[PDB]
Amino acid sequence: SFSGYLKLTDNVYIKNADIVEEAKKVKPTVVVNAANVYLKHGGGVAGALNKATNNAMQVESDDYIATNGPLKVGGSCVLSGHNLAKHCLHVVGPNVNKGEDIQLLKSAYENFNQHEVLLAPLLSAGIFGADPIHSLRVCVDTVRTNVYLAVFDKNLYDKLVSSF
Repeated sequence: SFSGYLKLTDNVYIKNADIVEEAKKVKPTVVVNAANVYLKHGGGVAGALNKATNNAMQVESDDYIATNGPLKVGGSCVLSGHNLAKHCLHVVGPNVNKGEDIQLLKSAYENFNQHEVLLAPLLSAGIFGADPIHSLRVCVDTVRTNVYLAVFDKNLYDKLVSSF
């Protein structure tokens, strides 16, 4: 199961780890992707997870979008986890760089409550432009299921832990 995590609360755990490497090691039931509404997995966590699937995540996602249209900001969909997990929960946090309402971050985290345990990144962090300290606080105050957060950047991980 999950190893090396620091316990933040009853249900939230955190580790300085590459979520792709973490997923390959653990093969969790659910890995969360930091998705956009078009499921275009170009960069950040999405680009890295998709590259690890040899683009199979993108091919599956394009078919999903062709059938269903785009997701909502704050919404999600469950697709295959490919070689990374049983399932991938594609969750769209607001992208502050695209001018999206930061209050949609709580709605985005609410999607995690439909899964008993998840491996996840901090939503709206990284290239999505939100403050990761704020994302962690919203995560802790919204998610009630067991969430194992992988924070790629060591300096950010230390700042998140030391300021919690």
